[PDB]
Amino acid sequence: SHVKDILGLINAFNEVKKITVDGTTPITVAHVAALARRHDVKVALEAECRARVETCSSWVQRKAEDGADIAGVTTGFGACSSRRTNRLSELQESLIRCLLAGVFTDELPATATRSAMLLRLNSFTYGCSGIRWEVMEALEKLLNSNVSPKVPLRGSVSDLIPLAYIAGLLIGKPSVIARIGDDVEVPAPEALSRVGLRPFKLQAKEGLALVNGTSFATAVASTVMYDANVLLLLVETLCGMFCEVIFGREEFAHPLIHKVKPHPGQIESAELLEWLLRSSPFQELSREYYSIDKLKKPKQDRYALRSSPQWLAPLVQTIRDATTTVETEVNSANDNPIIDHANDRALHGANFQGSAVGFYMDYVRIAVAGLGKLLFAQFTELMIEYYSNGLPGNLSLGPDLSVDYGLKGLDIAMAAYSSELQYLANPVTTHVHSAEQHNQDINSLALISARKTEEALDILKLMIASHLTAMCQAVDLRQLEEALVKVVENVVSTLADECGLPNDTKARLLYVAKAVPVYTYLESPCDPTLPLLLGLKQSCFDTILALHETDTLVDRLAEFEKRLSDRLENEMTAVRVLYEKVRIQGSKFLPFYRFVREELDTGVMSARREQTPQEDVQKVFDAIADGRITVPLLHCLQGFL
Amino acid sequence: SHVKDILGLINAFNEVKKITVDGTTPITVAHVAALARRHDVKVALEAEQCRARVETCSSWVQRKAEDGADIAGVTTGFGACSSRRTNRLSELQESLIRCLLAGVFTELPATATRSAMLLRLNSFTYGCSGIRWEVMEALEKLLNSNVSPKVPLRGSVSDLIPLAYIAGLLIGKPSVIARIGDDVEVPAPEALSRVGLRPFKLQAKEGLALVNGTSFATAVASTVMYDANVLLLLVETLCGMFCEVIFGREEFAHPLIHKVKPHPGQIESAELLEWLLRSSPFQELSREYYSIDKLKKPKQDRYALRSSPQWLAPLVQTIRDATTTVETEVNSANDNPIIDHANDRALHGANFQGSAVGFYMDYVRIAVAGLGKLLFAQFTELMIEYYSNGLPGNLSLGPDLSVDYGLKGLDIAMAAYSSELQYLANPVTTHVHSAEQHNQDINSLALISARKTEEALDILKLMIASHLTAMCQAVDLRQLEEALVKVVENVVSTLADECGLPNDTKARLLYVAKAVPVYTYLESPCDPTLPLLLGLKQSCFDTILALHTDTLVDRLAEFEKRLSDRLENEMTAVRVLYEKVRIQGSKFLPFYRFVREELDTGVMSARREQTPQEDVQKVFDAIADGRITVPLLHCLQGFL
Amino acid sequence: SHVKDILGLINAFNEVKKITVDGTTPITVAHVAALARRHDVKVALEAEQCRARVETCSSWVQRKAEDGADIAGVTTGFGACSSRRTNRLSELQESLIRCLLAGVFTELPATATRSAMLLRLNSFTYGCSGIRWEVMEALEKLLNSNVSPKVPLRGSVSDLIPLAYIAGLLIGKPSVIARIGDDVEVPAPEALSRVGLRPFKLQAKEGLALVNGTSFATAVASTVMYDANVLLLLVETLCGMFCEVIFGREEFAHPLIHKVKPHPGQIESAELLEWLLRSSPFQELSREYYSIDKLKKPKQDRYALRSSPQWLAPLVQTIRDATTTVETEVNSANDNPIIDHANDRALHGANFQGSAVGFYMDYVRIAVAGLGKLLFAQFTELMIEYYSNGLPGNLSLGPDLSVDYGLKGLDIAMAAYSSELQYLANPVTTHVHSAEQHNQDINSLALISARKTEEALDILKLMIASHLTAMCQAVDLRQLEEALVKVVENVVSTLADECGLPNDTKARLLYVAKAVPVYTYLESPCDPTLPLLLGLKQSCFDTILALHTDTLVDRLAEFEKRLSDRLENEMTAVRVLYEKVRIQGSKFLPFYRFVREELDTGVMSARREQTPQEDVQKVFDAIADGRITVPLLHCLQGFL
Ligand SMILES: *N[C@@H](c1ccccc1)C(F)(F)C(=O)O
Ligand SMILES: *N[C@@H](c1ccccc1)C(F)(F)C(=O)O
Ligand SMILES: *N[C@@H](c1ccccc1)C(F)(F)C(=O)O
Repeated sequence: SHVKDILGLINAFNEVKKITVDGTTPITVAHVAALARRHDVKVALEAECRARVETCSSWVQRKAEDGADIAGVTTGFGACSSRRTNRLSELQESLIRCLLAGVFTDELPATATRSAMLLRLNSFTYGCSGIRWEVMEALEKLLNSNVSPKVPLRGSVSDLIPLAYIAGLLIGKPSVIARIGDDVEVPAPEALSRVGLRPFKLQAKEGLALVNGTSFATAVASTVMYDANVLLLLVETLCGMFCEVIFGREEFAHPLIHKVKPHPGQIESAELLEWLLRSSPFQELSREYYSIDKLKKPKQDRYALRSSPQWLAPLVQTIRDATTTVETEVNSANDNPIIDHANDRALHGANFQGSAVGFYMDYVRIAVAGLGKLLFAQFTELMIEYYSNGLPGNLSLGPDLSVDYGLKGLDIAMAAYSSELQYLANPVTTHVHSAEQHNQDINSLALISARKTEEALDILKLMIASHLTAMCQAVDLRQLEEALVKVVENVVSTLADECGLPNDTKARLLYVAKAVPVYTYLESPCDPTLPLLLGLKQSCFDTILALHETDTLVDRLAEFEKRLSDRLENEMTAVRVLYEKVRIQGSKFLPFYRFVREELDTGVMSARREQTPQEDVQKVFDAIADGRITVPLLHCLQGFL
Repeated sequence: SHVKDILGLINAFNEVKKITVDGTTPITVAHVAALARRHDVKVALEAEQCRARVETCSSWVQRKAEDGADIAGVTTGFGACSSRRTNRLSELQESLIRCLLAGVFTELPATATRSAMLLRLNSFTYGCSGIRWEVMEALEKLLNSNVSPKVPLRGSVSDLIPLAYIAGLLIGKPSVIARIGDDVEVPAPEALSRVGLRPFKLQAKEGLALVNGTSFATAVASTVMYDANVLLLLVETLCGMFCEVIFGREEFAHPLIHKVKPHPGQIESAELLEWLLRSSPFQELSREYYSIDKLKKPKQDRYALRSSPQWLAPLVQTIRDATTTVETEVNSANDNPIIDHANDRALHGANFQGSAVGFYMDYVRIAVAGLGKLLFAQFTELMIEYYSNGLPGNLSLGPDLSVDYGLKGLDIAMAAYSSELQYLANPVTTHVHSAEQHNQDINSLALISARKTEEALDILKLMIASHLTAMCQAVDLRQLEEALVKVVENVVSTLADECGLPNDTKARLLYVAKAVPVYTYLESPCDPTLPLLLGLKQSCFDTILALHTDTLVDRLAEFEKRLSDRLENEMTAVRVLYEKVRIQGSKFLPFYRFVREELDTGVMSARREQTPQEDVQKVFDAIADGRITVPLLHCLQGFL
Repeated sequence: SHVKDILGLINAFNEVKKITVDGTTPITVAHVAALARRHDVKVALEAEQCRARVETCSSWVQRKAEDGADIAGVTTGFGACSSRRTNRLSELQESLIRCLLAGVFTELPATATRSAMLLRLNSFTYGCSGIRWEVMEALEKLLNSNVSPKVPLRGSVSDLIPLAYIAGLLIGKPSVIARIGDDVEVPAPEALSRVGLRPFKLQAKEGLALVNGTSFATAVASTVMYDANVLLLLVETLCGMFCEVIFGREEFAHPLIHKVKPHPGQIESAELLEWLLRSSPFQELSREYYSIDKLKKPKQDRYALRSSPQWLAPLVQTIRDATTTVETEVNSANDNPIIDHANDRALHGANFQGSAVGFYMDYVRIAVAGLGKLLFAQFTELMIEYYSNGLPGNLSLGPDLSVDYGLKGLDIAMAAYSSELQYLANPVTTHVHSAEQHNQDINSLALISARKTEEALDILKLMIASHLTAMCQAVDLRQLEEALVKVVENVVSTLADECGLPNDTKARLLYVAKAVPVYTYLESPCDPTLPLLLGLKQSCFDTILALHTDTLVDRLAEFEKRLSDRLENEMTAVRVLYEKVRIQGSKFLPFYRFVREELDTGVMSARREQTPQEDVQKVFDAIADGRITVPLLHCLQGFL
């Protein structure tokens, strides 16, 4: 299952200490994200591939000096390949001068730049580039010392310009500013000095080897894919939590439905959902709910739940397939020419072309928009009492609703999030311009597309934060609902006894107490115009007709109504105040609820809780953003398969 | 390789005579396309494999419904109205169809409608729907007799409305119009009567079972995917023909380049291209071209060729992966509720949701726009003399270029095609509205997206037809080029002898004859301002300096004189002969022969009265109708 | 107001008999639409006005060209080939047409082609083109004889290729096919023969003059803009009908709201709605409805109604501004070079560039998607009982809702329509490719854009047809609702008397009869679990408490029981009578009368055999063919 694979990715991300870089061991997107996000993670360039790098650089320098005809080595660049030259080093310097052509408006973050440095280093290990081993050592040292050039955001059609800043750092260009850690910014020569390095003088092919790759597009794509995997699993998992709070019917996940429409992501998402819901105490409450006035309640849930495995299917498949493609790029010799020293030739192709990554970034962004739409639809149902099977509008606890609009602010924001996400999911690859003196008449735009997919995932994180916050609110509301109905049942049962009401009467009144949704009268339980009293009055008329001594019965019914308005509200208030100052304990989602409520220190939202929706959602968003959210996720999924 | 898989689809499409429909044998996109496109193809619904499970299921449903089992859309209302119950089993199903006959004629083609009928029939064979066997037999007979309802284009969010027209035909609704073949349209009851059927009276679940599927989206997606596979292979293949006519360097396809960046589609497209170009006689002309004035010509080709395997990789993978997804949908019980009669349950889910198809239709449309951009970039290079390595601008033969703008009209149209294609490739699935009393708060829009991808492929067909036409033109221009240079060399060599020029002078003049691109002076070979005489004059001045006289000057003046007597006539003669060879040893011979001989065309010029339209129409028609697969399969004979 | 301007356009469309083409009188979008759609409308080319300047100009060009003047595309090659000079004046023009007959049939409708012919003729009247007057006479004759070439859909980046087919017809190219009326297709030479014309022999500049224009993009844009104006006014107007049936509060249109946020389209749409709603019998019912249980009902309407003027503002302004721009293009010399014969120069520019039209087609398509979203929002509200203030879900009459899903099918199609419309409204102009040997490195794509906006308007027409059909259903439901509540009140009143209930009891019971929405219990009025009996039970218990006996209880039990004697029977009788009033005093009467009486429809239900398709088709056809303007103009009589 993809679920196992994604669990493996999260474990790899957490557990890795050293990234082995050797030209044979694959680097995964979890490795890239770990390097970028955990500075205790170190690169270990393992020589055992040094010999082949050396053979390659020796071949290049010798052949170039002998006058071999090799594009971008003894010839001009791009559309200028007709021009030949024996000025081997000057050719390489002229390239970097030409490409230091970005403008600061905004910049690629250090996370992306360090990731790109890793990916360039990795490419060099295959022994096809002709770069000196010493330059590779320097990259390893820069990576492990938290040094990176400041790189302008735009200019790549995929990654000459941004890679030129890494080259600029290595050759000690004074105009190139380098970061060391979070605040220090110094010119390149002093950055090199601070970490015990000296500037390189570029030899044959070395300028081109440094800039002629897909490292920035693929770096961003790697963290994008790591995040898309984690957030996909989170969304699939939270569909079960939605089913719990909305009073869904877990049958939507039945294996036979999916066996007969066997898209792999459809089968796998449902398999997870069936397992999450199998022993659910909330599904027990759901069954009890639909057995009361069965024929007045929907037979099936709305699509945002019942259709979730069908919806998720292409999203799972897209994200998993795109992960394979990005990792193939990470572990490639993206460079040109490709030096085949074993056969004494330089091969002229286009491995710098980032089209595999670019197209898949467009697809993943559409899939991400699909995930956001699922979240938006679920959230919408949860906010509307007509669709939420007993929950109050806006998940407002009240009881005074005139001064408690609940999660209405979050609801409005969810629409804004989904709307921007759908806009972002238009493709970038459809916008190919004929570029660079018409030499680059197809080009991938892969870094641009990866950047837009990253922006989409940022919005998805916000939507997940909100949805999880709303579902924790709904857990509290469902627990309080159960406690409140029992209080109402007990008060009605005991007052029927006290007032000496007949059994026909007692049975009718208890039915009303069980059947009427408590959140419809919580605001003023003894209001004669609200559903509890309306139900009770209807039943009182019916019992009088059924039993038709009349005057003594009426006497006792009037007394019942009097004592109800003296005690009911007080008992309902007490249980609520107690709750503010259980089913979730038996649920697979207990780790999420516990994390949000206890670990992040939050509570049921109301006019009495002084923290803002911002303050609460911020805590959840921060935990999604920094990866702490994977702890409850892995706890929740323990034992699955 | 995907190449063998696609060849397999093509052979299946052409070879199938009967489509077996039995609940276990898979239907591929080739089977769907063959049914749609070849009326000789018949459906064979196999009773022995599946009648028993179908009958068990319908009996179960009718018995449970009559006993008051609570089953959504069977004893309850539809969609947002599932909370209402009823024992009016038939009337409930009638009311559904009445409600859904809601399209407007401002239609879906018969190909798509018959494909959808096939797909609905297939869904029923899994024994989860509750429909009667007799209705399935009626669908088979309608399919085999070329009877299908006229269906409105729009209304589906994925396929209640369009499927209701098939239901409408089955129950003999007078407002539903049915085609019988190409020439007859009659009301539904008359159609049933003409093929010996009577209208069905809907039983429990049967109206819902007929409409609650993904049949139209998946029907369109199936022919879309068949076409996308064929056109993909054609585009990949034609990258090799482009290399041949543009004077490319075949090294771009070297397997080591792709071994070190091993996207499967990159490896596999390069593998095909290496094989197509191996020992090519055109690649031999290319080598010679780059050996002449070597240091003044590009070391590498432009991206439209050199970067082609890298570009193709995601496009190959998208199209092959979408094919798998669409075929899983074709072979699924797309219906709800799903009847597990063996365990006495009606299972409530959403197999009517066409999301797997819809999302993949969005992706394929992006991939098709990628294929179009590749074609546009190659065609652009081919039209511009600065980028075509000796070819004339617009592939104009002339010789009089003032009255021959060649393929400039096709070039303009290629920009228009690519532009519209890029626009079409925006996603449909990003436009989900919360629909049907907010019950359908996610919905796939799969049929809309499939229709847009279908529109995109129509345009790609146009682009391939033009590109292939242009490359046949370029084949003729390269062959004429080789013949012309030999004539110029012969005339120069024999006039050098005749005029008694030194061996030094003879050699210099022959180099110019070899080096100057003939298309730069074909218009007026002896014009002193054009590159032939310009090179000759330069060489004549140098030779006077190297030998320094009065008689040498006399002889060189006699050479120039005699050149203007002889050269143009001999060049005209060889061109005229050509209009009234390397391609014979090229793997692309079957394409050139198909376009020139079988479709009856010729090198384009002011002397050929057929318009670019007339020539491209023939090629486009052969792409549209499948004839193009013959030269394609011939071309690839022996590959792997 | 833009309202008066649109009424002006409609009147012109209907009343024009002859289009005057004279080089000074403007042609509007109503004129283009009328020529395209009304064949009795004839072109009148006026010689006295512009023949002299035409003849002066064609004489200047022929003389200058024959004398060797250097003029692009006249004595030089075309586009990227302008450096090539020639004295082959006629053959240069022939070579252009040959090169541009490059479209493929996979076609533009005759309406668009004939509109394009009108527009090319118009451009020629400015006397800047050099075309012969006789060619202009031939276009007038072809137009008036209903002869037009068959033109391929694609190939223009804006309109050389499609215009080449008009040129092909005029010069009698055999490969060009011509329509004569609805039924006849012949080769171009026979078409000319039948109208007494002979093939033209192109003189200097004339091939270019025929093709170097924006005629097709602008022809499509003209009918698009005419339709956008009519449909805009229809949507605005129908917002008032929506208010009436939804029980809106007309105060949203109050002039002060819009004076303080004075976007011209906001003020003018609100001004119309204020006037439409001012003496409304439905707004009277609305106010009565909100006076009953006032504090339990919304203070404000939802945005689809209350925010309509603010929403409409940019859409009105976009559509009106685009009309101006399109008309400027219709009335322009879109040609190149521009001959200034009076100053003896040929001016080299780019008036063939259709960028003004292209960009505005993108904007209008965005505005059309805005209008579609407004209709979708209103339709959605109307289908959902929680949002419709007493109307039944799906506007189902029932009474048995288990077999009446009302307009659910139409609701689903409205989501499908809006979804596709939002997708279409992505821009085309963002997809400029560098075209035609990189000569056309900016190009407008105006025809492609115009075509997409036309497709969006087709969808908007379907949405308006559905929305108007739904609102007529709602009118019937509101009128029936008022009649039904009166029946319930009378039954309750008389039974309360007959059972000898106290006056206080009678008054409480009557309040329930008035306050409970009748559509919540119409299905089974005496059902003890539905809201009528629930309210009566509560009231009966409260009476017992208030007066706290055995005779009171006996009489209350009799009241309840006798309710099932008469109530359902009288409610059935009044409904059945209705099936076989407020709208008579409403400004929307003409629409209701048009849909019900003129189109022959009725309140939708399980008893009415017509399908939703059959009903919506009639409304759609009337929108499409312009009949809908009759009730629109009647509705608006007396406005300002
Ligand atoms: N990627 C190409 C390039 C183009 C412009 C400037 C620098 C480099 C390349 F020419 F170097 C190549 O390897 O194809
Ligand atoms: N697909 C659903 C439907 C909705 C509206 C009209 C007809 C059918 C369904 F309700 F039938 C379902 O199976 O969920
Ligand atoms: N619009 C130009 C053109 C380009 C290619 C073929 C025909 C015409 C033009 F060159 F004619 C011009 O007027 O700029």
